[PDB]
Amino acid sequence: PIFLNVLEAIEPGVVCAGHDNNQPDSFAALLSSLNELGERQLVHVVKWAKALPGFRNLHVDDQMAVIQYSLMGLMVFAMGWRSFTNVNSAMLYFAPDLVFNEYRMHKSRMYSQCVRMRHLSQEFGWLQITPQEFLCMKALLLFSIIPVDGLKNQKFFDELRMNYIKELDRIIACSRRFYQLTKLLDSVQPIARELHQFTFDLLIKSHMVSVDFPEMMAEIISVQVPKILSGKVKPIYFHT
Ligand SMILES: C[C@](O)(CS(=O)(=O)c1ccc(F)cc1)C(=O)Nc1ccc(C#N)c(C(F)(F)F)c1
Repeated sequence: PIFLNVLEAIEPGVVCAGHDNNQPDSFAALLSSLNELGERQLVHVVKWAKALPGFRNLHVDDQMAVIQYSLMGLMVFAMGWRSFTNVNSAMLYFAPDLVFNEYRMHKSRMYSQCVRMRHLSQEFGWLQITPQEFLCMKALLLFSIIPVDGLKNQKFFDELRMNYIKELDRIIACSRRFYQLTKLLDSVQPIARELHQFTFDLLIKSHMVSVDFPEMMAEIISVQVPKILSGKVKPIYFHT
């Protein structure tokens, strides 16, 4: 199992947010730590992605664009999984120092999005998703959102996507399963778009609510995320 060996080997380790758990859950505090956490996870997602089989086949500009467009979905999917295996989806395990209970979910003003994510997290139990299926599905999420007008070398992207779908189909090797797993993958995207909308809004009013964005995250939110929210960049859904 060469392919699964590689996915297992490259899987990021623990990322902490740096959150002060002695201060009171304030909107500004929770969100400033979520933004810092997003930057810390991006650093790891970049190194992960670049070690993936075949990823370096993509044009270099397309490499970074694909990582940026898919970052939210990747983080959501992985956090659903951490939640499942750590706390059985009782709470959202964003990081070991940033675990959300209902109260946090309300205080962050992301309650509706958090309930979806915990629902996704519960799915990993309701479907009995294996670690190996989780890893294949996560690698496919990286190849699941692109500009409607295509990437710079779109044939190379299509080839990669095709092969990652095949690897997922093998690991399954039943048609029920593939249907379920592709439906679960599709369910990530509406959640990512809700988070994207929330994040962009927060950046625009960030001065007046006293939330800090790291530079890298501010640049992505102002350059890349609007392309998604304006419909230039859209997810690849399996269904509908
Ligand atoms: C609100 C925000 O802080 C915005 S952000 O992280 O700056 C961000 C900005 C741009 C993106 F394309 C994705 C994420 C955020 O979504 N953070 C965040 C951090 C960690 C994790 C995890 N795990 C998640 C979530 F995906 F799980 F929601 C979300």
